[PDB]
Amino acid sequence: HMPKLMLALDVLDRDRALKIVEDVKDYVDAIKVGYPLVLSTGTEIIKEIKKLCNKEVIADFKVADIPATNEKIAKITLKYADGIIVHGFVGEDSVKAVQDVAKKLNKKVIMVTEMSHPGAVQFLQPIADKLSEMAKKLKVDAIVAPSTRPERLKEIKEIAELPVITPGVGAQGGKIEDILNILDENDYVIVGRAIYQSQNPKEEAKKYKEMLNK
Amino acid sequence: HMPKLMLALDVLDRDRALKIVEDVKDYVDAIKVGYPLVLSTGTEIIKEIKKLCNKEVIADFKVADIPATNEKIAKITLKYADGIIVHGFVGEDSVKAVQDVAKKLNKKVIMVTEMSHPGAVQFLQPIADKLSEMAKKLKVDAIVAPSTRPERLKEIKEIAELPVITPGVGAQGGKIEDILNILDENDYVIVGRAIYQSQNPKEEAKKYKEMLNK
Ligand SMILES: O=c1cc(O)n([C@@H]2O[C@H](COP(=O)(O)O)[C@@H](O)[C@H]2O)c(=O)[nH]1
Ligand SMILES: O=c1cc(O)n([C@@H]2O[C@H](COP(=O)(O)O)[C@@H](O)[C@H]2O)c(=O)[nH]1
Repeated sequence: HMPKLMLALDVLDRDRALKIVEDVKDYVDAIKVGYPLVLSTGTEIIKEIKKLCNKEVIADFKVADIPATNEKIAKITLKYADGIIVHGFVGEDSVKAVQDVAKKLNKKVIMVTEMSHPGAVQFLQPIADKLSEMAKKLKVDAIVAPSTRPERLKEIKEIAELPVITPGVGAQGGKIEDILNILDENDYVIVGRAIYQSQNPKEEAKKYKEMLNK
Repeated sequence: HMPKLMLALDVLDRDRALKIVEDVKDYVDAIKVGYPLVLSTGTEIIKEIKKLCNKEVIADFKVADIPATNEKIAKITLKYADGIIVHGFVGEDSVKAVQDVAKKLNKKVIMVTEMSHPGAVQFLQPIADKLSEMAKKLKVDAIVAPSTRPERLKEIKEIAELPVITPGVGAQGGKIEDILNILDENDYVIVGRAIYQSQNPKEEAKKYKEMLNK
């Protein structure tokens, strides 16, 4: 009944990736696999990860193209993954193209709203409330909203009325204690580098999991 | 001294992809390879295509993440590809992270401005002039701007003062005659489905190449 922990597995080597998954599996609740890993290893890594930890695996592919292309990417991705992350800024039709594929396969679609890095302020932040409204309109499964700006995370979550997965804790300077009050059992805190760059990923994953006790 | 032709190779099979490339190589000036093909075949298809047609190969990966992740994606992609397409909407720092990688490797970075599909009007269009100003500021190699809206294509090109690659002709309803007067020899017209879904891609590539005679 606490917020959950999602590992952002952005390593570049299959062996290192599988090793980290094995090490952290008792403490992580889902694995987020992105293009840094997938372009290095191929989509086959997704099924391998899943068989190793028996947890949900989300493909963070930041899908951001026209509907026809989004549909192709979604079909390939969701053969292997349990869900897929899509950008909202490219427009409603592009999001729906991914949703249509995910609905037929019973898979999750997660939409990016405001992002966590400084550049997000330039274009994403001024329309992030409207992205949040769109996520609510489209009934996506969850949204991505930023740990680095707790006030915005709260605001975005309350507009969307959807579960969040939230990145920014650790390497990007976000701190668990500053967002813990905002999150519930249906949310995930995303942690990448703070876990995968450590000499003892098991211990760090355990530390982060226990930090989510609220 | 005419606008050039860039094939959008969004097929899902390696055999079909290589066959199309072989058939159209005398008429196309560059090949754009995206995630539909790469997630299906792996990044290795990029070197294969390059050896097959001896043309520039651009990875249309719509790079749209935080700087650290963008950097990882760029490094992997540009081992193989001659250039990479990045979104501007994620912010200046994210674009620069890709540029920094490409500068070291002497590769091209192409930034998306306004997109060609209806959904682009929702969030991209209202800030596309600012994206164009940012592309100029950042001195990227080219921008993507839409064939489907000739007046916007003209406006965007004149703000950026950069070469464009422009999609939308054919499947999306754009017509060469409507943009030809806007383009010069440093620009590329992107054509995908109208060429790759035809029973005779060679003939269609020829037709499209001849249509660029201006
Ligand atoms: O706004 C966002 C959206 C993301 O998906 N991410 C992703 O979340 C992860 C964060 O990892 P890290 O803890 O190493 O900063 C990365 O995979 C990154 O691409 C992010 O950092 N900010
Ligand atoms: O605004 C844009 C930007 C793109 O990269 N594209 C890409 O250009 C290509 C267009 O192909 P087609 O001619 O089959 O519509 C696709 O690969 C698509 O993802 C686009 O259509 N519109």
